[PDB]
Amino acid sequence: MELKDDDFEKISELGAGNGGVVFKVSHKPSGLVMARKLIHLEIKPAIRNQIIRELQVLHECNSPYIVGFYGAFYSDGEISICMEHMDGGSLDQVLKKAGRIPEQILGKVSIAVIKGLTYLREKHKIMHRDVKPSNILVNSRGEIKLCDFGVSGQLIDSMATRSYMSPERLQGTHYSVQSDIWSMGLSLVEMAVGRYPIPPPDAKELELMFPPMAIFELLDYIVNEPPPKLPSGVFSLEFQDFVNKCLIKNPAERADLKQLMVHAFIKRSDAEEVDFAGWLCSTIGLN
Ligand SMILES: Nc1ncnc2c1ncn2[C@@H]1O[C@H](COP(=O)(O)OP(=O)(O)OP(=O)(O)O)[C@@H](O)[C@H]1O
Ligand SMILES: O=C(NOC[C@H](O)CO)c1ccc(F)c(F)c1Nc1ccc(I)cc1F
Ligand SMILES: [Mg+2]
Repeated sequence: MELKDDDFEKISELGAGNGGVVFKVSHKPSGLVMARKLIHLEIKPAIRNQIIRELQVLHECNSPYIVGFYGAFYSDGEISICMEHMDGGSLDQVLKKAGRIPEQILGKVSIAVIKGLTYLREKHKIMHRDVKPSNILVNSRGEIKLCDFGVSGQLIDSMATRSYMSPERLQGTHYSVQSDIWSMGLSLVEMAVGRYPIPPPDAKELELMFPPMAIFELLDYIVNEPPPKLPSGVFSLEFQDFVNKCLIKNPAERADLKQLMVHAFIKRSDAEEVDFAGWLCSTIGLN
């Protein structure tokens, strides 16, 4: 779509991350309601246009598992990324309201994430690079979609508490789409237990549900300690095994997207009848 600053009317604020703010907006010429992300950057015209050009690939993304893109442009010190408005927000904010997300929901999320990453790899040769609950969006039609993947290397460079980065990435060695699987595994543990799971919950913390760690200490924990795991009574063995295969520290032994698609947890989840829309609407108070 052709998009420019004066096309838009602000409706409300959707949220803010470290270096961006997202607004629900009306696109007057089309009538479309969008989510417009504004990334404030101080960069010269050559860099701005390289970011915008790199983002044009997003017009080619078309999947039920990937948030739709309408367009990108630069205005007043900010790159705008206009995308599909997801009325359920992110799984991060869903997690806050829900406390914990149950296994059968997380099964539908797992399927959507695997298929989204498969689509990005197979059709666009893109790894995601930033899988985490805040980058998985949901809506009241019960859809689950990935956003904020690294289509633009220049946007990544111009922008550079919780870390979702795999051991291999944190140690500065080789990484691939396998590092996204790690991020998914960790995201799933977080949502399953209701807390970012590094360091592991002990005895009395698991009891209640069923000092914080500095960034350098956290990173060295991820690289050197055994991977997080689900508690073993409350979740099915298939779910525990699924998460375990995602969180293998050696990326060559960690399951890949093709193996996950065929995992027992995934086969079972795919056959289950889960009214996700109904669950979502009542947990966050939508219509
Ligand atoms: N397309 C969308 N529809 C609805 N809400 C959205 C959409 N895109 C983003 N949001 C909301 O806007 C908020 C800010 O998003 P943003 O990507 O800037 O930050 P983040 O992913 O939460 O954090 P970080 O900066 O740590 O990566 C998110 O919490 C998300 O809930
Ligand atoms: O927005 C991104 N993530 O970071 C969030 C910041 O922390 C804002 O606070 C981001 C980073 C690199 C890149 F290449 C992109 F295309 C990004 N955005 C992005 C990608 C796909 C869709 I569909 C919609 C989008 F917006
Ligand atoms: Mg985000």
